[PDB]
Amino acid sequence: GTMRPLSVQGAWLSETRAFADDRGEFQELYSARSLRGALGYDPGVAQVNRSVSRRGVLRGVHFAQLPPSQAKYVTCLSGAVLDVVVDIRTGSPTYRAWEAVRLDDPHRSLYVEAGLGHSFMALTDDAVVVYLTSQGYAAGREHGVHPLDPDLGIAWPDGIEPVLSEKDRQAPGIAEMERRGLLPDYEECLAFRRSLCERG
Amino acid sequence: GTMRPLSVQGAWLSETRAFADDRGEFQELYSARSLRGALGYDPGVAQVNRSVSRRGVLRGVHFAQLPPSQAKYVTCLSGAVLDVVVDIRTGSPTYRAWEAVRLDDPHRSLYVEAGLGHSFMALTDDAVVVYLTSQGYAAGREHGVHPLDPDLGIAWPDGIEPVLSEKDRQAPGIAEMERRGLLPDYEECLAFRRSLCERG
Ligand SMILES: [Ca+2]
Ligand SMILES: [Ca+2]
Repeated sequence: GTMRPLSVQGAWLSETRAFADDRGEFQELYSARSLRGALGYDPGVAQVNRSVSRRGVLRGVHFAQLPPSQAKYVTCLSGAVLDVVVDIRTGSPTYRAWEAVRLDDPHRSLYVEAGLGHSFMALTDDAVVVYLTSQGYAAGREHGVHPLDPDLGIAWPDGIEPVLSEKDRQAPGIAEMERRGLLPDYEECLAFRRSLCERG
Repeated sequence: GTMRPLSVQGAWLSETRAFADDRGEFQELYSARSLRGALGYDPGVAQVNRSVSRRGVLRGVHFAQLPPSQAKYVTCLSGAVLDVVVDIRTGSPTYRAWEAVRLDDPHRSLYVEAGLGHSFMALTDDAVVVYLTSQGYAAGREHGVHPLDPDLGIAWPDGIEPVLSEKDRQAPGIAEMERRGLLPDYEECLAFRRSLCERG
């Protein structure tokens, strides 16, 4: 199994191996040892969440306030979603950049470190996503940026009408969140990553 | 969400809540905070494994050598399995007892602490089980007892022919493992549980 960086620093793609035989398959979907080798730290699992989404449901762009924010390891267990990581970190060389990854097989997982924005859209009806998070979900620490903001310009799938929740529909754009001081700061994100590597 | 003990000390049933709306559902499938409240410790997640099994495939009865053995939080994400926890602990008041739980919905999960034996049979073709484990899988520390041993007398489902791997077919019975000193000791299991509660 491999874990390699994506184009936004802090996002990683994990490709995991299937051992198959006549009885079915075994897969190591998540390995703390593999993550510590790639990242320098074990993110820990405080919560595992599962979300079932109707086709075209767009969940995002969400992030937890830093610190400690939430790091996420995301896998689509059935069906397919288009996952988009967004660099919401002010002062980042790639601030406002995004990258889309198709998660359409259980052997591909996305790791998003603390301080990045995460989103996905369900490409199939009732797509199931599981995600491990380093910190428990807390509504009070949870923030959102509108996923269709033209200031981000995410290329959501052609031909699928997005379905947003009330909360995601009324979410501010990135430029509003920026000037209100509600986005993470890139140097604070880097220092947090270094702190995790030093724990002990 | 609730987490309550089963009939074998060390096995627990977790029932988790679904928040459903027109867009799908959100579920908190695993909560370290909930586990620490029930158990006195956070087991930690070293690995998440996923197994797909043909109908009638019987995986088990498996256990990792104590210590540190492996604690397992098991959920059937799709289809149905019959999970059987076995009290393999010599000196236990319930040594050789077992309990079957039908895992046929993603909102029910079984927690098996370090030192118990775990098994399941797939009731549907291609049933998918995910499980979180406190320690990484290591073949050298992994042991097995034959799941059809009449000395355990597990009531596997009526009308389904069991399909075992070569390794599970050639697995010894519980009485052989006992006299060869390959089963966990109940007082060692209890002392290990107390050690986890004292860590810090
Ligand atoms: Ca697929
Ligand atoms: Ca069901």
